[PDB]
Amino acid sequence: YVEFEPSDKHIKEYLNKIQNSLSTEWSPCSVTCGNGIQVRIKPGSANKPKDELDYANDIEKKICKMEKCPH
Repeated sequence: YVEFEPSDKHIKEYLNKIQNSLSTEWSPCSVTCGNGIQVRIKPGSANKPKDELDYANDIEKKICKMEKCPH
């Protein structure tokens, strides 16, 4: 059945997009309406080089729900 959860592919594409503002603060939501993702660098991973961040272990993720998308 349809998953209705964000995929890791979407999340990885979002990470490329905001790579220059990515930090230990929660990012903006990846969409402006509907469901997206927010990401941040894990607390105890702030010391790691940017090119050595493990997707699963060094990046935190959460779902964000924005206002409904208009027509």
